Amino acid sequence: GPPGPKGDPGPKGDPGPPGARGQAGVLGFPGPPGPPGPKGDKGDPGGY
Amino acid sequence: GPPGPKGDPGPKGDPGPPGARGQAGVLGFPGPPGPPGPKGDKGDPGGY
Amino acid sequence: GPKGPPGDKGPPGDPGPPGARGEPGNIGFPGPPGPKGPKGDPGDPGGY
Repeated sequence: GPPGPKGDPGPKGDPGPPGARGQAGVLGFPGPPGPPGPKGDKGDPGGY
Repeated sequence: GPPGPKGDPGPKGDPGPPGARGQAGVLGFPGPPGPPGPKGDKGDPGGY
Repeated sequence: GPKGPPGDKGPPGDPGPPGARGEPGNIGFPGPPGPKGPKGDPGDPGGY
């Protein structure tokens, strides 16, 4: 008998794999300066 | 005789490509404050 | 009659899902030392 017709196109492929993780973020800014030190000791008493 | 059956569906397509890279990470938090400065200089001496 | 020939290969899949966001950047360095404390007061003059 006559051959049957050609089949239909194959199915669409599966989705691709998940993407790679993003790069790590940029390093934070340095902290602020510390406080001033304490005030120095009073100078020597004057002589009499 | 009668016709043959329609052919089978074609082979499945290729998988897609990998997804896009994820977003870059958030910036680090700032560092902590620095230490205190040293204690100040002793004062100048008193006079007589 | 004989079964027909198969269909052609299907079309390709979609790109995959996006990657995860990157990790945060490192915490920044500790801040610089604060300034030296104020100099001490001068000594007072001696008594009589």
